[PDB]
This record gives sequence, C-alpha cells and structure tokens, in this order.
Amino acid sequence: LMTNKGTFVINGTERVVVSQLVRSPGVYFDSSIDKTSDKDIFSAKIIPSRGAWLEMEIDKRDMVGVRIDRKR
DNA sequence: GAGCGTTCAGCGTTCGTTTATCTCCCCCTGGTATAATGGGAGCTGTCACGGATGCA
Repeated sequence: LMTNKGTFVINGTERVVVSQLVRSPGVYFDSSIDKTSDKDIFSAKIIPSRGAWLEMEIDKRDMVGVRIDRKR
C-alpha cells in the first residue's frame, strides 16, 4: 500500500514510483522524401499494445505494400 | 663392621603408545502399465558508414 504522502515503504526503505512517458498505441502516418525518387513517400504503421505490428508503405517504387511483422 | 648413603642394573608390571580390527547413513540407481502424441513469446523504433550479397 501507499501512505498518505505517496511513498511505498517496502522493506523499511521509502520508495517512490515515477511516471513514465510512452508512445500511445494507435495508427501513425509519416511522410518522408526519397532522394533517389525525388518525390515524397508516405507510410503507415499501427503499433498495438500487445500484438505483432503491421505497416503499410505506399509508392516505395510506385506501388503500395504491407509489412506483416516485417517478415517480407 | 654399624647403619645408612648414592647410584647404577636389569627386571618386572602393567600402563603407555599407535596400530590393527569391526559396525552404519548419505549417495546413486532403477522402476512404476487406463490414455496421454509437433513450444510459447517477445518483440519494434539511434545514426552513419561501408561492403558483402542478393536479384531485377
């Protein structure tokens, strides 16, 4: 349990647990530029909380493709 | 010589020794007889550089 001043007294020593900043799960769209192509490239990636991740990259060489856990 | 005075003596006399017997638990091995028949699982995002290595 946590006392009234927000510290966990474990084994006679006062600990504190600090908050932690993490990337929230969801879809994120990133735009980039390929120097060889001379044109913008767009990607999508859905990063879940627990499962394997999935990506959807468009116009790498003018076609759209999917990475199922980046297997192939 | 009397009476006792020092000091080897070798000899017993069992007590001294170290050395020989003899009784016991951890430790290792083997065996169970309905039927049972291909894993969970943890990831992921730096950055540049280069050279090997694949493939249109």
